Amino acid sequence: LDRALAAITRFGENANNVQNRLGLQENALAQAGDKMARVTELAVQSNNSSLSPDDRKAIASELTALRDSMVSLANSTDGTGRYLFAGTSDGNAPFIKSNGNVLYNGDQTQKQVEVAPDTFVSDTLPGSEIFMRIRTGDGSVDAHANATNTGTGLLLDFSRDASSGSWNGGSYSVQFTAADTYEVRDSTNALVSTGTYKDGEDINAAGVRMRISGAPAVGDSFQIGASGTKDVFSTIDDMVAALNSDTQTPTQKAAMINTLQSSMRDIAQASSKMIDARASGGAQLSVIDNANSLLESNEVTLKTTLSSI
Repeated sequence: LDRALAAITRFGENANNVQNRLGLQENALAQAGDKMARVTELAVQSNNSSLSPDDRKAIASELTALRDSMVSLANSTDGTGRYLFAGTSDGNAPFIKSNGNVLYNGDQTQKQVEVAPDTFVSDTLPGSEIFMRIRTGDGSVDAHANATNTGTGLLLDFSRDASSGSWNGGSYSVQFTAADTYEVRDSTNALVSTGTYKDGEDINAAGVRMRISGAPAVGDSFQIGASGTKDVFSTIDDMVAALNSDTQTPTQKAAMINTLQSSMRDIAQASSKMIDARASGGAQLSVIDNANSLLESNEVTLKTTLSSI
């Protein structure tokens, strides 16, 4: 009897504890989702290349405030002051500022909480899985205008492309040998193909594709390869720093817009990760309800057994 009663007491406490934490997580991430939606909107506006330096600086200012509030939300606690987004190292704040970057000092472990016999409900997400471990580009491939380009070539978009072959995961460089001519080269600087450039026409090779507009100069290049991972705070920081740049020449404007288009892509990926994280938090709420109703059936059996004896 004593072992059975301890079990149900434990189930009741476990259910209440995980229910609280999951509720505070939904609140925190709802708030973070609103901020993330405003960051997304500002990223879209940042890609309006007609904005004044003054308009850009306003957007940069707001993005900085949003980034800071996101850090505070990432350090949310549960009302025993245990951190929500630190995994199992929930005693010290998991998101810490170092040299203009945000570091994650929590762990990767998501706790499973027994709410009924053999029936587990996940506790809150480790912060790494909301804020840090975010793929760039389109999630699969990423591409950038080279930082040293002297022309006005915009990288408008890119993707995997089943038409030019099955992409092997490798990196490639599209390099202009003339105003209207490019070469595509692999990791080893070896020639894969050449092509004629026309504004907005797809450049296709090696299982990947890109679209370029404007006027690339001879020697300008564009790199394309596997996506990396970048935390959302760095993505916002890099967008802010780009917006604050001077754009006196067509070349400088093109450099900023390339950087801002890339930031926006990476932001789109961070937005998708937040959607998913938020959604995951609701998925097991019916099991908590079921655990709670089973516990109500236990009240009825306890009360009748108590009355009998």
